[PDB]
Amino acid sequence: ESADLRALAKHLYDSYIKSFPLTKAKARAILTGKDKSPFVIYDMNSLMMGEDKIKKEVAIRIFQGCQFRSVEAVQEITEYAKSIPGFVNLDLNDQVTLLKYGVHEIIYTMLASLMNKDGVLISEGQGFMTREFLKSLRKPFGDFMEPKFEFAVKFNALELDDSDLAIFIAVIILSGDRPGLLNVKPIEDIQDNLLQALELQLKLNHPESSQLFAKLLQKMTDLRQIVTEHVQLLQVIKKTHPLLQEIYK
Amino acid sequence: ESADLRALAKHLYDSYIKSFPLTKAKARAILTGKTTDKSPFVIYDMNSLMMGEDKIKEVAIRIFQGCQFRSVEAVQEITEYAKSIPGFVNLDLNDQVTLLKYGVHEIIYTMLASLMNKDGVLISEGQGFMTREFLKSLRKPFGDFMEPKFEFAVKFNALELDDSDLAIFIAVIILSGDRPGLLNVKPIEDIQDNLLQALELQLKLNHPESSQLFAKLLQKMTDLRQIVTEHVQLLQVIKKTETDMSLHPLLQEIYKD
Repeated sequence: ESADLRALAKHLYDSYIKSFPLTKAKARAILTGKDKSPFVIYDMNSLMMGEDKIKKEVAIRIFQGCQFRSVEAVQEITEYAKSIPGFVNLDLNDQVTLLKYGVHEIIYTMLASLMNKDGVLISEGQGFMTREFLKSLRKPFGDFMEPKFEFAVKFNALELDDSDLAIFIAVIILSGDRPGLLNVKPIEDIQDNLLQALELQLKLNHPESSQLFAKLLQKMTDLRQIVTEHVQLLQVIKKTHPLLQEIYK
Repeated sequence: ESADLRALAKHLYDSYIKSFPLTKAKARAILTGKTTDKSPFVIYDMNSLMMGEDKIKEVAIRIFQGCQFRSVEAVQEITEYAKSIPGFVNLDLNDQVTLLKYGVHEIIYTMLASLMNKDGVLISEGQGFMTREFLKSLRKPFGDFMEPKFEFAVKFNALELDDSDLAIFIAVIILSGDRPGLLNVKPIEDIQDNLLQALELQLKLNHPESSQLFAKLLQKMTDLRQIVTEHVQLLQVIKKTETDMSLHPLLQEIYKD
């Protein structure tokens, strides 16, 4: 019943809005942008001044922060997943499994919302870090962001919005291919529903955008590549406080 | 609204099950004999201790190290759980470190009671059971190292809490505003306020008969603190008597105060 679907969509959206503080509309507005400009971090002095005004070696602290941020996001995402109908009824191991392998894909999805071709919003919108400043950092820290920027420019050309992204995100989480899943069938049963809901959503929200659905699903490919590429970079950083380390694992 | 507090209770219980492999429900099933496949090997003496190693350098020292490596793991499990507490992850990163630093031993001894009866304590993910008397036998200063924990457990287990209750209790312990050296007390207190309210409701619904369970549970926090202090004291003794015993940096970091 397109109406069963319409309800799923709305619910996921409302859950999305509750779960994630900085949304795409909000991010867009600040980028474009509607109120107070964000503090702009375009080099080392700006960074130093930024930090004195707002919330060791520089390159490392920025790479670590990106971690604190990804940990935050894991919890937001994890809370969002629990709003997805069916999710909490799956085998607990499988919920853990679904999150474990899906979070990074969703982090980069959502981080596109905060990126344009020149920088990326940070500190929940208070700062803006330039692409060129991040690219400047000494190796291997000059490269970590750059594949996210190239994905984000492509992904943002879809001009998806928050209501679309809410459903896409849920589709990701419910991937029945994740390794180690105990009971794939309810996962795919839900995803299949999420897919119908996303498909109908994009037909109604972008009636002019031919095969947007398919195009968005094709981007999943780009996302996995990015994540795979990042764990690869990460092992290399493993070649560069006990308790704080435990937090980021 | 109560409804929110219930949502939060369920979320925490769920994380707790995910974060902690040996729940109280599993430990009691092993302890009470709801088992044919779940039965533990019992160590009540040196001889039995040796047989135990078979199917699971002085003894006392060994037993103590194992206890510290298990504690180091538990630090990890609790840290994992901690990240699940709504708001925790958002707090200043230094405060997050502080709350864990001062919370983890309290939590450790809370969750240990789960694994204890008056006779002894489960070990090795519950495949073994080390009697209280054996642990008491050990050469000084180790002989007394567990005893205060047993005494607390015997008393705390008298509350008959289950995993869904401890999940919230533990949360409350972590999000303590009073902890020393905290940068932003307010955002911590607000979270604890919630958790306390979640806890109160949870005990009311789960234990409708149990009058003032909430207060009695909160009072227990007092004996927890004291266990931790005595333990810290005993550790300073052991580090001095045994110059050849190594204490994990994590734990050494935590004991710094």
